[PDB]
Amino acid sequence: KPVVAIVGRPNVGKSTIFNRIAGERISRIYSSAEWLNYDFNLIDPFLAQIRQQAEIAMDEADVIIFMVNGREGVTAADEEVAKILYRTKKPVVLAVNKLDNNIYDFYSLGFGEPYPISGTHGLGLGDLLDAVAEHFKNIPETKYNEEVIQFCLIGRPNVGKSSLVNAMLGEERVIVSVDTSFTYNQQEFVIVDTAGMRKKGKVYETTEKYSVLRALKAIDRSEVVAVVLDGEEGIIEQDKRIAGYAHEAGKAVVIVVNKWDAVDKDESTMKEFEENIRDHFQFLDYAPILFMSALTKKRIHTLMPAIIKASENHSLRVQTNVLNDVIMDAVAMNPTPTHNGSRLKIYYATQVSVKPPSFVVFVNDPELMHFSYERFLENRIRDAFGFEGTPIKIFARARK
Ligand SMILES: Nc1nc2c(ncn2[C@@H]2O[C@H](COP(=O)(O)OP(=O)(O)O)[C@@H](O)[C@H]2O)c(=O)[nH]1
Ligand SMILES: Nc1nc2c(ncn2[C@@H]2O[C@H](COP(=O)(O)OP(=O)(O)O)[C@@H](O)[C@H]2O)c(=O)[nH]1
Ligand SMILES: [Zn+2]
Repeated sequence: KPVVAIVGRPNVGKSTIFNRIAGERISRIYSSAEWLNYDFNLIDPFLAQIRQQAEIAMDEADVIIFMVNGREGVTAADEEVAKILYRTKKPVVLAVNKLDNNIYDFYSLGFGEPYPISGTHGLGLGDLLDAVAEHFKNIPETKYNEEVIQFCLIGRPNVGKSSLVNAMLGEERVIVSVDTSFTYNQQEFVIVDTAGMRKKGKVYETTEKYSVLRALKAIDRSEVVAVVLDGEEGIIEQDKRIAGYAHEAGKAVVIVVNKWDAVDKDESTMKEFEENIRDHFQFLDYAPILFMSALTKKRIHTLMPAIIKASENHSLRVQTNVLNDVIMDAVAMNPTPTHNGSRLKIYYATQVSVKPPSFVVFVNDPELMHFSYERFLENRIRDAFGFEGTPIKIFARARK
């Protein structure tokens, strides 16, 4: 059922690896071999023909193996493959072939951990396939075009979720075509699981636990999550746990306060509500807070742009040289701590993934990096690049 593709410039050993992991052809496409305790299927100038084959993988596969040649190091040819493979939200696992038994900066290709393999004698193959297979559980049931931005609204019953959607969809900039499809400024969007939020009126709400769980599945399926709070009734414990789940899952978040028409708006009421939110949702300092009214339509026009902005940052891919300049600047600004007699050293940093943006800093010892300092590095990356609306992950790793 899961489909796997091997992509890379010619002469990296794709065919050799393919033939090994491929069993027989199917009633074009191949099933995985018997020697594998994993069940899946396989799919079979310079730029022109790389681009075509890469775009077949990005179109047909669920997981892509990006293969390079360990004997050569990173070629400029490999770099153009990488640049093309940035175009997909589909998981890419990096395979460094022809290492019959010294992996550095393949990281530099920006897909994180390289997996050293050998078509020769299956060395490193267990690890590669484990990494490929980990992504299987996350393969979407409902599959939309890559261009589509999927998002969801969540919040307690009668916050105004249905009302927001309708006001939003009633805008001049929108064309509407279990999920709801539409375009805004001609960009394709999907609101995940709009059936779930409109199940009231069909059905009495006897408990909230199924709705909670059903909302977590929509979050799993989304890239941006709109956490909608009730301006009138204020914040509650249920709001934090779900927002907590969204943040933990690495989703872009925007916080929406609805029913703002119904609040006794003194000059400072908004700032106070903003501060209250920051205090209760301390893990969402990246998420912007939008005040609006689904009823009077005040500031409804600000929602979509925030969702767009948050989706962009969520999938933002930084250039390495700039990233390293930013981290050096930070260490120069704020020298690294000493943890039990030894000082932390940072050598290099690269982005390893998007959605959310994740970075690996190579260090002396990941133990010596305090969480506070990791938080400090996070803030300087944000200062430099923006990243509003999305969490970022930072990992310390030992060279070697
Ligand atoms: N040393 C070594 N050579 C390999 C390995 N895998 C493939 N080759 C050789 O590298 C060349 C490329 O093989 P092929 O599978 O056709 O690569 P492709 O161009 O990516 O399809 C062939 O001559 C293979 O014999 C490997 O793991 N180690
Ligand atoms: N004052 C005010 N009432 C609202 C607003 N949005 C929704 N409501 C009301 O709150 C109730 C809940 O609306 P609904 O969209 O069904 O909540 P949902 O469960 O989140 O979908 C309805 O009576 C709405 O008329 C708003 O912006 N201001
Ligand atoms: Zn310490």
